[PDB]
Amino acid sequence: NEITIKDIVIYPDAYSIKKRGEDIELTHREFELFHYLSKHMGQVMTREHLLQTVWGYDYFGDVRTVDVTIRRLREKIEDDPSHPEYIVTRRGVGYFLQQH
Repeated sequence: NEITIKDIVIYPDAYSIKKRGEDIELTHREFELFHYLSKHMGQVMTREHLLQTVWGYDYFGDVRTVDVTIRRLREKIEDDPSHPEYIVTRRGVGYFLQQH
């Protein structure tokens, strides 16, 4: 069931989100990553952890695929992706979902 963070509402059944009431097109993988983060609000996740968790344990592609997906998520959901208010980098560690 549905999870609210600031302007954004997550609909796990629908694999989609709305921000200020408006649909944002997310890929399955983008949604799964954002949804995973949102189940663990304010906890820093390493790229390696996010890779195996969201891409699956058999997935050994380059770990930068996590960074590429987070960038796409930021472009889609952030008012200003250079100052993210949802998905925040902890430098040299990982990413987390920054709740209010």
